Amino acid sequence: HKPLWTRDPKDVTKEEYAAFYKAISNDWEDPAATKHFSVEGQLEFRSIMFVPKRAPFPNKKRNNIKLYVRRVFIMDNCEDLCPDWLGFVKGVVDSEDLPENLQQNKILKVIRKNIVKKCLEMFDEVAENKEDYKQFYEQFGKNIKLGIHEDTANRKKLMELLRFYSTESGEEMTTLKDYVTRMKAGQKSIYYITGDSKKKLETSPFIEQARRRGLEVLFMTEPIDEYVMQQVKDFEDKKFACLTKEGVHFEESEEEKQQREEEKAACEKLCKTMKEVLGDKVEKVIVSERLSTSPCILVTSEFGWSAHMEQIMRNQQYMMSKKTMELNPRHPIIKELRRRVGADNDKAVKDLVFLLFDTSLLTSGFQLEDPTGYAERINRMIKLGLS
Amino acid sequence: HKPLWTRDPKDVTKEEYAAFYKAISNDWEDPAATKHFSVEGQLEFRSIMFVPKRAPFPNKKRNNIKLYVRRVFIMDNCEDLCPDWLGFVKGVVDSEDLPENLQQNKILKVIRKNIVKKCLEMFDEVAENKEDYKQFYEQFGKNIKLGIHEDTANRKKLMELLRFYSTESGEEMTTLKDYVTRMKAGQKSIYYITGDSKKKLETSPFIEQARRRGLEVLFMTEPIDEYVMQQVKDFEDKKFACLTKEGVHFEESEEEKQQREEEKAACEKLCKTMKEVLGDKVEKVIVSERLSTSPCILVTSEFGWSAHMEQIMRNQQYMMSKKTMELNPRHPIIKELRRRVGADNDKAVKDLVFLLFDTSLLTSGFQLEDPTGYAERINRMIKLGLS
Amino acid sequence: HKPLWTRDPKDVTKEEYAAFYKAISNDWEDPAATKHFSVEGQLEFRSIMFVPKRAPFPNKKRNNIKLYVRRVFIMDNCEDLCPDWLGFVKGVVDSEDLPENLQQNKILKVIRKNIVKKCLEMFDEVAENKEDYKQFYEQFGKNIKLGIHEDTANRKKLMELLRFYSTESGEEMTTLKDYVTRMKAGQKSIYYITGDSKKKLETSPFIEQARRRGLEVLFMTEPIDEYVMQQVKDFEDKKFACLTKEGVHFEESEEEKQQREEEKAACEKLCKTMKEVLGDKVEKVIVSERLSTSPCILVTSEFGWSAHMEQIMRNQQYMMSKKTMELNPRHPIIKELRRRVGADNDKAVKDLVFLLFDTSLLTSGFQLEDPTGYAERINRMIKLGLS
Amino acid sequence: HKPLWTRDPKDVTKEEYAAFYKAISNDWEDPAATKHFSVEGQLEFRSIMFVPKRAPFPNKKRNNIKLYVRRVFIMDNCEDLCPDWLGFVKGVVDSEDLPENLQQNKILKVIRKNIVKKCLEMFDEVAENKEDYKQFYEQFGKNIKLGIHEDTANRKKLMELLRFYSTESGEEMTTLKDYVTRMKAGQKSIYYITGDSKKKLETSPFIEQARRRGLEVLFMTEPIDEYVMQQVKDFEDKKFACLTKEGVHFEESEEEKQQREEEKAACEKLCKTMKEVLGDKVEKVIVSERLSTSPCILVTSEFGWSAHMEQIMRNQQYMMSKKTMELNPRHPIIKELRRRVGADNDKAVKDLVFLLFDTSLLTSGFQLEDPTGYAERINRMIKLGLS
Amino acid sequence: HKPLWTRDPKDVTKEEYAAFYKAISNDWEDPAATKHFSVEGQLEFRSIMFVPKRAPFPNKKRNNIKLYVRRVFIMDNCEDLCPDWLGFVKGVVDSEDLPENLQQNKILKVIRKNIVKKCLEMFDEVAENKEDYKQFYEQFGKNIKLGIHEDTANRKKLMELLRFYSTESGEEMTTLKDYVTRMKAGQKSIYYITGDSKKKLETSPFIEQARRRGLEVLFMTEPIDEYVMQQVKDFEDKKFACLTKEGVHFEESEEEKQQREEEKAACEKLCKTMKEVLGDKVEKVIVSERLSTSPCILVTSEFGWSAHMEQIMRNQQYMMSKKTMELNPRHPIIKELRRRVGADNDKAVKDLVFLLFDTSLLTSGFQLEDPTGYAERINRMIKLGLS
Repeated sequence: HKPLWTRDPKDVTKEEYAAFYKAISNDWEDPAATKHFSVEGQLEFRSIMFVPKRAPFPNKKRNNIKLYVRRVFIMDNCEDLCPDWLGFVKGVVDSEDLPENLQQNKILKVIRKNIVKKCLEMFDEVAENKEDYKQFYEQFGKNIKLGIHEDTANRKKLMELLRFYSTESGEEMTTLKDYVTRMKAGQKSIYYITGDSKKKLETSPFIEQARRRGLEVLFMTEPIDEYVMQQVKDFEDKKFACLTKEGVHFEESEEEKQQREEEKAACEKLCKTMKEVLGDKVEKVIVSERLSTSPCILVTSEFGWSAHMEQIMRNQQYMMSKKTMELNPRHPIIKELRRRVGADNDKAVKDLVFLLFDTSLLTSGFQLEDPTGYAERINRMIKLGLS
Repeated sequence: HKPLWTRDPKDVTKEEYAAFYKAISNDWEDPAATKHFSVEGQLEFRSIMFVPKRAPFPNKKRNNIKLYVRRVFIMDNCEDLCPDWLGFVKGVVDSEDLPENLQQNKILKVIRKNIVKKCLEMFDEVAENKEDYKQFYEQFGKNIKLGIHEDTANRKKLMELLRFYSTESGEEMTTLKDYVTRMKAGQKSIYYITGDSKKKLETSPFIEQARRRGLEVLFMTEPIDEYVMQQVKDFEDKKFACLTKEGVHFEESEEEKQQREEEKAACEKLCKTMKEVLGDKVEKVIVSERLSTSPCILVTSEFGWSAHMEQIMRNQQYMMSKKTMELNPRHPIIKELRRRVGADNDKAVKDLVFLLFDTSLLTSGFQLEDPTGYAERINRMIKLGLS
Repeated sequence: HKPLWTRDPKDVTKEEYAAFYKAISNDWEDPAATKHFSVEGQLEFRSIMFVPKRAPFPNKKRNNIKLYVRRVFIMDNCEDLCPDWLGFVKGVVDSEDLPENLQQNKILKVIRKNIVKKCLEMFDEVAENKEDYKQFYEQFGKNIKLGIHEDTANRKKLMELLRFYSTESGEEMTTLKDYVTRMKAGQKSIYYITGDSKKKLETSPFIEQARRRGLEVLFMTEPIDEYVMQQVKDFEDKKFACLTKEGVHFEESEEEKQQREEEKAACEKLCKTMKEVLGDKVEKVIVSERLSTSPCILVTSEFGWSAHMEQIMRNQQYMMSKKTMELNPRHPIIKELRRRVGADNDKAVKDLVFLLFDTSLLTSGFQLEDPTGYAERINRMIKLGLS
Repeated sequence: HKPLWTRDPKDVTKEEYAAFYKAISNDWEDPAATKHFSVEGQLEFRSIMFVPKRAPFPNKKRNNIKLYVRRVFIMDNCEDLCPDWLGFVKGVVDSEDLPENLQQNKILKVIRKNIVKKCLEMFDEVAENKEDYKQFYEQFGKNIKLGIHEDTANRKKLMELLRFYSTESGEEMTTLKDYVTRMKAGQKSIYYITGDSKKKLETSPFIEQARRRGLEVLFMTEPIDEYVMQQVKDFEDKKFACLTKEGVHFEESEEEKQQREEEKAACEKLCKTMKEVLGDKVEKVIVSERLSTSPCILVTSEFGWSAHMEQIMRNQQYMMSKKTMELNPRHPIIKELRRRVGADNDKAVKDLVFLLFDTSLLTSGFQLEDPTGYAERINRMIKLGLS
Repeated sequence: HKPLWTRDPKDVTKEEYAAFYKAISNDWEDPAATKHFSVEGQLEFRSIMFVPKRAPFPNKKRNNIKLYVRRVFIMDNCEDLCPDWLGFVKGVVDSEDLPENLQQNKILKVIRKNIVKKCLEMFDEVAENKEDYKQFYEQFGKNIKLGIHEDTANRKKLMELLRFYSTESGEEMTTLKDYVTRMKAGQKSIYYITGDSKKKLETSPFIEQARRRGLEVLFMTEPIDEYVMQQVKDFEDKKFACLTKEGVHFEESEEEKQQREEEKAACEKLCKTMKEVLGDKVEKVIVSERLSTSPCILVTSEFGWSAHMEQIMRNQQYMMSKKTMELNPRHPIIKELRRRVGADNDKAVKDLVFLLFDTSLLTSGFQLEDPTGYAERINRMIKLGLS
């Protein structure tokens, strides 16, 4: 009898792989996936890598990979074998030629490179089955995203393992490749928004005009998505564009251009009034091109933290964005304010402006610092309606 | 030269205590407080305990207390010396008679008892100076509260170390003893509410009628306060009463009783309508006795999780309370709804009810699951006012 | 394939339980007993607990119980799962809802409570078979007794697991329940004595009059029994009474009362002489009611350490009892001394008194500090007999 | 500034040594003794060794000696530096030429050899002051004795560090050298006995005839003395002779020889009777040459465990000795038995024999298995005397 | 089911031994050899020891042997069970009577003694098969040699496990016993040389005259052989003699004696000249008796480091030998120099002497410090030949 990793992978049964996985870990479930491989040439080694069904839980070095040299056990703690983001993989390495400090490092690097390559290969194998991938990605999506934040070397492969709900995907997640395949002729950006939940993101005001124009928007639901989007600027030559931020332009018709410029001018006074009324609470007030059904939204700066990122941070300094209010120039409420300002009906305008602002915090993904102050405006607004 | 703990405490200087504290810990600051004591009689030992200026940060046993027997070092890991909630204290114990398993346990218990006693004594010494206590309590308030949750033996002493802002304390915290001293003649309960911040709690709708009646309310701002209030039912013979919960009654005049009963009946139809309109979203709708200026609030059940507790949990099962809506029968909005229901003006009532409900979530300390749905009602309500 | 603990216990074979026990411990023997259970409701978890056939052997936390959350391994070191006295149990816990510090503690407590409950259930199952219990109790009797010394919550169940030889049990141990069933009509106390061995205890002078009266006496042979008897005052409403101590009275007839009082008075002079002769070596000399065949014994104080406890301590301060000498007023030797004192034949009385004292140390469970001094009296006593 | 060990020892003050001792250990007392030395030639190193005032308290290697190579810290765990019995010494080693496995071992051995040499030198320095040695030896006597049990290389030096009370030393301990100086002309053996305490040993029956003859006897009071006396047969060419064992002869006159032989024959019948009466309880009964004042003793075999050793073992197989009874042929009791046997007055002889036997257990350093059986004989013996 | 070690060894299958070996180690290969034994008498224990197929790889104690007492696991770290040189053996010990410090040490020693005995027995069993031994010895030859360097107690058995190529063994290794069997009538020494490789040693100049005389020479190829030969002076009463050192004499005929003495005198002038020419580079120049075909060699001192040992050390002080040049008095080159010196053709002699010296460094197992200086002499020597 001989170690399992030294056998021909076509001769090992699923049950043998499973029992060996259990022997080398604390898991009592069968592994979700297995990759048994060998590397020949400059370096020679053999290896079995496993993906568990479930994601695993200071002074402790990571011990997911047992190290053997020429079939002799060395240690279970060799961190250099495997990057932190792959820490969930359990396996063995048996190296024929590990041996003074730098020769060893070169060998460890080459081994790491190949382990990553083969793990990526394995995840791509899992992805052939939709249901299996769904379950892998629920457990290890965070890990792939971590890999993107640091393993610039495998960017494309890692990016292709990502999944996201979108405005076009329905009750299933889509891939970035398929998002790109569905892109319209002159579409330059891949649009996304971040937030707490799909339910909330799918009724988001930020995507109103994108929907009408046929621009698919990706929903990014995970705290980590925020950091990934800081490091990653594009994919298959298309830029990411966040629809909760300044700096996002839709592709416009020459006719559309003029329509927007004409609407901008008509709202200049209203914009300036709302700014003056709101003081330091916003950086500015401008005419939106993102809204259809909503009167206004609060948008974050191009380079700073988003609303969603901000509240992840408050819950858990010079990076948090000032807010920009954007107005729907076609919305009835906005139209009425423009006229009441055009004739400034001045008292009521203030109340209305703060009410729109405070409500925009709620819809734009911010918390209200002062809910009873806000309640007071709601109550006054209701009193009006009632009599 | 001899160990510092074996000297007469009246002969040791602050600088000697400080250098010894630094030698036995990783802190490079002077300790905030020092307690050097000895126990005689059944057991004999000597000890120096220190409180640090700042609160300290799986397989590791706690090592805040070095153990010596007859001046000989034994271990730094003897957990039995000191309960977990005192883990922040650094010190030494030198026992003359530690020695087979049970004789040792008895001795360890008696030593623990005395360490707790003397640490409590020390905190009470720190409390003589307001500014020093302010700083101790900011760091170790959590620890005292933890002690209350488990050290039933020292309840009173621990309870007397607590501090809270209240409706009467101003920009300073008060004690429970002083709260009790300020209590009105027939006052039975110690009133409190929990929440995110003092700023928010001081404008809370839950305390409107308590203020008018001269009932002081304590503001409890810390996640842990929630658990303390589960274990602790009273203090100096007065019950705690949470003003965000059902089951709280103010002491009433016979005249006040009748006034409330008469107001209850007049709102029965409105209450039943609002229930029918709201369906499963509330357990019931009733007439409040807590409100003065606000139209309504959402209150939690007597035995279940509070609003504040709930959102600590969502962020971090059969314990989360159903909500009860309470109405201010004297509030203009409520009066108008009563009449519009008394004559049911039926369409608009629904909108108004959900609007009041959703706003109550905001003021009663809950999150909105659906902010764009809520925005839609706000917008419709505004449209009414504008025309 | 799935973890064994997640299967229906009625479907797992003894061999499966055995192999799993071996996989999670260092034992290569089958477990003596197995308890596979689940808890539903507030908390949900599943668990397998094992009792080994043999009792197992500073910086090391106890690792008898592996912890899993939702089938994912967490740690093997979670001490909160299981009290120290159950440290011999090997098992796994798989919790569906372990998750910030206090919510976790509550869950850990509830889990501990249930583990203790189910282990106690298991020991009670083992007890259905006499031979199996005999073997369990030989290994883990010390553990049950430790549990009694600290787990006040499970007093009755733990007390019912105890076994002791008694004056009525023969070559088998009895239970406390059966002792109580055999108690005479007006019997108030459960009588016991402690000592080195059954052989020695069954010929003990302390039980002479108890035997004649039909009062069963329990023999307590283990060092730990001493501590258990300090904490535990009674069982099924009957007090424990130590027959090696002062403070023990048999239930007497009105006729028996008078007989004892009359015998007391007749021995007052002898008692006072023996005291005067013995000086500080005893607290007092009194007439016994415990003796039948022996002339005298040494008895320990009601609240202090017993003879047996004392010698456990010397071998391994203000707790060790002064001795009280009790005399058999009907014994020939005592009768002769009473007359020789009544007429004080004064020289020989001294020798006789110390001889009785030193011999009483031997029979009452004390060591002789001065065996050659004692030999000298024996030799002088022999010389008399020989001529 | 430079490491203290690299300074000239004549230039370092007691206070510098003390502070450095405290820095490298957990002791807060000044060291009792200091040895700062260097080795030159084949190997070069420097070292400071300390003896603490008090004796210090599985996976942990011993860390009493810090290791430096060329002033660079290596480890504190190098066990090879210092034998286990010197584990109480705290110090540093700074080696100029530690560097593949065997060259290092040679160097470690030579270093160990020199450390032992210099520690032995230091203990011999402490011994110049009687009071200081008294205190060292109370703490570390066990260590020197351990060294003798294994460090055959330093036998003489270690043997000269030993101290013992003796029949001639008074309230002070003596040395082996001085014992040898006091030996009589033709004295071949160094006599000793072992036991619980000096008080008991000084009234021991085993030494009665040794006292009269002017043979000094050493009192060995410590459990470890038993093992030392197993390994060590002699000192300065004189054998050790245990006076509690068979195989010990005093030097006799030709006249003394005949006297003993004549007494042997006269007691042959008594000896054989006592054997027959005692059965398996003794190996034999013989005439003693050790007794003067006592009638008899129990002696242990030449090669087996002594009485004292036996009871150390029972408290904590084929090594425990059968007992031999030796009789004082000149003792009145023995004389009377000889005559009563010479005429066998047969009933009473049995009682007397067992009484002498059981009493001999007490004086010869054994426990009584059956104290109430023994009490019964005492009582019967007393009854005789009383009438 | 019961632990494997408690079964009768004749009843356990190879597969059971293999699976148990894998369970207790990190090896996934079957063990190379197994020894399952028990010891009865004074001590009682049972044990299984394994030899792995391959040799295994600071704060870590050695854990090759699991310790059980009465079937209960104690620790895997008990170093006292097994000497460091046997550290490669994996096994279990189950002791019936391990239990205060010294009784335990005695038991541990006796256990160690028996483990070594049985491991030695096992290696001797492996040696029955040539191919199996070849493979064992390639892995663990270093270990046996380490054992010889320290386990003086098992010298003969360990020495018999050694294997070496020799001038007579061919492509196979021989044993020391067989070397001794092949020794000539009056042969006193066992001859050896050390060096880098068999290939190099078999063409060594040091063995030229030994071959002609029929004296077998052992080739010692391993760094450790150097240390073994320092500690071990002989085997089956024959001394080891190193042929690279001074102090080695062949057994000579009376006729051979005279022949050598006559050749010595004739070369005295040449020897003295070469010394004068070479200065401090050699200790002396003498006539060799070891050479046949070579003109000269460099030999090391009797007590110091050899050439091979020296270069092990340089690569990895007062121990490194000065060199002695020995000349072949019958070699043509030496003859010509003798005549050119006899007539001193003085210029060329110097060049020739250094050339012979530098070349001798190469053949005698030393490195050249100055290869371009040496190249210059080679070039000048070539220039002569070419013209």
